[PDB]
Amino acid sequence: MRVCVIGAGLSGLAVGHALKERGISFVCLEKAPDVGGIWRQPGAGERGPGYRTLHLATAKQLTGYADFPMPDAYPLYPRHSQVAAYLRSFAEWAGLLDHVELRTEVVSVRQDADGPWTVVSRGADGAQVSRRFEQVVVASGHHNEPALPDPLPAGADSFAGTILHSLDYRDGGDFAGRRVVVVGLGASAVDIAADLSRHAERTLLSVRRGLHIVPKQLFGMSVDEIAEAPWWNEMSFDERRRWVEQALLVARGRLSDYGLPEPDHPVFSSATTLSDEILSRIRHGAVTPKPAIASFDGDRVVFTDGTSEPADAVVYCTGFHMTFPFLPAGCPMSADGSVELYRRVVPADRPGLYFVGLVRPVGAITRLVEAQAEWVARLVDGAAVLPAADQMREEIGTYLTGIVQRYGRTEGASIQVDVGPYLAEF
Ligand SMILES: Cc1cc2nc3c(=O)[nH]c(=O)nc-3n(C[C@H](O)[C@H](O)[C@H](O)COP(=O)(O)OP(=O)(O)OC[C@H]3O[C@@H](n4cnc5c(N)ncnc54)[C@H](O)[C@@H]3O)c2cc1C
Ligand SMILES: NC(=O)c1ccc[n+]([C@@H]2O[C@H](COP(=O)([O-])OP(=O)(O)OC[C@H]3O[C@@H](n4cnc5c(N)ncnc54)[C@H](OP(=O)(O)O)[C@@H]3O)[C@@H](O)[C@H]2O)c1
Ligand SMILES: CC(C)=CCc1ccc2c(C[C@H](N)C(=O)O)c[nH]c2c1
Repeated sequence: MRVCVIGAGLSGLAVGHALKERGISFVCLEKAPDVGGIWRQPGAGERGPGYRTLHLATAKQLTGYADFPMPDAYPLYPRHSQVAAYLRSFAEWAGLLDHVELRTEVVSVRQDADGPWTVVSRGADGAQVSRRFEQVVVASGHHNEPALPDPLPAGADSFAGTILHSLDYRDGGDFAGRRVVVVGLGASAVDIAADLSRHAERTLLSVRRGLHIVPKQLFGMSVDEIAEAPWWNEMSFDERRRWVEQALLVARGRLSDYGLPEPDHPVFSSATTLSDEILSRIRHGAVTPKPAIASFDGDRVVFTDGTSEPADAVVYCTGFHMTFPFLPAGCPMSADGSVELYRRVVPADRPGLYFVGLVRPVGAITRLVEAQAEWVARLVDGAAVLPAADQMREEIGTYLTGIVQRYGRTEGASIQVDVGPYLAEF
């Protein structure tokens, strides 16, 4: 009655925990058959951003809910199945499933002239129902629409094999004894390459720009555990930038020595894929570096340096787009399309709406959504207030004009945050 929470991933869950602790009535509508978000999908063969080999890249203690520790036998990087089974164990403990409508997908959301909102949801019977609520929190994710390159390289329609996106990938056992291209240097790209490097007769990583490849451990310490140590927070922003450069060199060496393009920017300048595996697959011959796909010649793939190779599939690890279709009116958007959310959560012109988890931090997202949830729980029953709308559009203007001095102009920088100072204001 009081709050519709869209989505039962890691964030929607932290939301209900906040509202329930406080006394607010709410429901959680999710389209999937259970709770968990993306972490439910590969353990169930469902089409999604993940794959049957995915693990956490962040330390378990820094990633679990601070009131519900993970099972002590979990390793530092649990498998996607361990994670999903843990997220349902919180919903059971914290007391929330009676509020959760599974297999119920939200289709429409519109603000009514008098203040409440009208949510239309389609369920399992493929049918429809309209409802009214006081407030609404969006917790749907930002990895839902895949971003293919525009355009495809010439001749893609006369290709012998299949062309697919990382969202369609599950296991390489489906590419056993075939020959595959992987497009991208992202988090999914190196993971799927390394998986295909043990099933396909031959795997190739096509790359157009260089990113800094970093292992998930320096001095036995996870990269995000290093982040919290005080001697790291003791160093300056140029001291630690080099501390890292020196260490990387000792651990892996230089990237052009593996056949890979040098990034055109120092560390922290928008580039870090984490992987314990990808370089060693290259030094073992299991994956071969290529330079950008230029045309589809029949059953072969022509690249930009003139080389060519027989291939039966191309898996595109090119990322995702941020879309909210149940919001007829466009979601937090500006002119150039930068996100405009006061403190990365609240719209300025739409009382009663909130977005949780639309933030990209360095490391675990959890303590960030926890603060977002706890604050929003006090803005719903009045224990918390907001600035006037003008004064709110100024904080946003300050956040944006200042993030161009760090990543310059691009597309997904508008939700980039520093875990340290962000959580200090909650
Ligand atoms: C490949 C990948 C690897 C990651 N690795 C890490 C990592 O190692 N460490 C880390 O800390 N973070 C990691 N993250 C980030 C973070 O853990 C995830 O974004 C996390 O799942 C956040 O969950 P969420 O609730 O924000 O969103 P989601 O997981 O997307 O959950 C949102 C839910 O909304 C539901 N939904 C969507 N639309 C509707 C609708 N219209 N009606 C009803 N329900 C709807 C979906 O079914 C989904 O369950 C990773 C992200 C990705 C994509
Ligand atoms: N858990 C983690 O470790 C982690 C880390 C960072 C982000 N994430 C989140 O999780 C998501 C999963 O990462 P991801 O690997 O799927 O996405 P990603 O990090 O955005 O990877 C995209 C890759 O595709 C390339 N690419 C994009 N458009 C291209 C084009 N038109 N032609 C050629 N190459 C192109 C990019 O190189 P270019 O630079 O040339 O575009 C880049 O190498 C990310 O989108 C992000 O939201 C997770
Ligand atoms: C050593 C140093 C350069 C590490 C830099 C770094 C490490 C991890 C991430 C992530 C992953 C996180 N799991 C998420 O996307 O939610 C996003 N950006 C990152 C930057």
